[PDB]
Amino acid sequence: KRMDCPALPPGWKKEEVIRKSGLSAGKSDVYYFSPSGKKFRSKPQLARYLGNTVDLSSFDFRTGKMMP
Amino acid sequence: GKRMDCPALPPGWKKEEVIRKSGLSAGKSDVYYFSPSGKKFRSKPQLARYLGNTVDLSSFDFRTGKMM
DNA sequence: CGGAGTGTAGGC
DNA sequence: GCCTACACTCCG
Repeated sequence: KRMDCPALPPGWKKEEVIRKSGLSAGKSDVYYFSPSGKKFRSKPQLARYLGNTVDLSSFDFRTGKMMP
Repeated sequence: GKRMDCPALPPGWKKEEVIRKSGLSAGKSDVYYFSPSGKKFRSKPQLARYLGNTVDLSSFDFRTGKMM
């Protein structure tokens, strides 16, 4: 599932992957992809990439949604 | 490279550490193991399978070659 | 040597 | 005790 993520700029996509095994079996990891395709696995990695082009203070990494 | 006797596995067992010379993981290493026959092992689950019940590798640290 | 998938420390 | 964030494995 490579989903657009409306609350980021155009081209940015979100993907949620189910862990198949280990002690976190059934938990999920959320990945984001830039228009170029670079993969991001956290909020600060995403903030380091984006800088002041986007405010991410209210941005929920898990859901891809801004939190009012 | 250098196979050095790994005193924590049965006798005849050699370890070898090989530095990655470039790319993103430049300067990390892969650790390899050799049986007496000289089969190369690249992981802890593969080493466990070859050995099964004959050796308890639960406390075995694959990277260092020591117990834990 | 890469990198998807899992381990796991530390903040909470 | 749970989650975030990123290190590390393992096998291609």
